Parts: sequence; structure tokens; C-alpha cells
Amino acid sequence: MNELYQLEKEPIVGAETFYVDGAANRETKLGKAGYVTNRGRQKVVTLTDTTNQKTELQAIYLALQDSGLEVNIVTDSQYALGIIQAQPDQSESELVNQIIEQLIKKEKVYLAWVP
Repeated sequence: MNELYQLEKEPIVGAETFYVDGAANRETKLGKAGYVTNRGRQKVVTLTDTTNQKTELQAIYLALQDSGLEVNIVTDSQYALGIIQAQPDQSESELVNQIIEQLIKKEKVYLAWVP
């Protein structure tokens, strides 16, 4: 079963707004994810063996975890919000997974973007 979320087109009036951020140093694999909210709450967690993509997603997860039943979340990561947006499209994820499975089984493959 493909369970779907519903997002608001505008901020929820009166709801806590979490400004979330995350970053992972490419060399140490050590990242920090966290938020500051309009109501003056702040949290910063540390993640071991992580990537930029994962910490940015983690920051959103934290906000969802620590927020009430109504919540506004502003991320500085286009990537994280993009992953979430694409999640409901089961067909696309299948297509992409099947490409990757094909790539795995090839003995040699040159794959390149040529403008």
C-alpha cells in the first residue's frame, strides 16, 4: 500500500516553524543536523558515519519528531525536499532501481552526458 502524505500550500498560522539545517564534512564523515524554531527552541544532534544528504534529511526528521501535530518546516536543502517529493512516485523509483540493477549486471558500461 502506497500511503500518501498531504502538504500545505502555505504556512500553518500559529504553528511552530522549524528552520532546519544539516551538513556533513566530506573528510571526517561527521555531520550535524538540527533546527532553530520561531518559538526559540533549538536542537543540534551529531551523526556518526554520515553524508550531507543524510544529515539534511535527518534535520527534517528531527523537526517532525520534536514538533506538535501542526508544523511548518523550512529547509535550506533543495535535495532533501526533492527526495521527499519524489517518494510517492513508485513508478519512477522502480524505473531508476531497474536501471541500477541493469548497470550492476553489465560487465563494462560507459555512461556519459555529452551536451
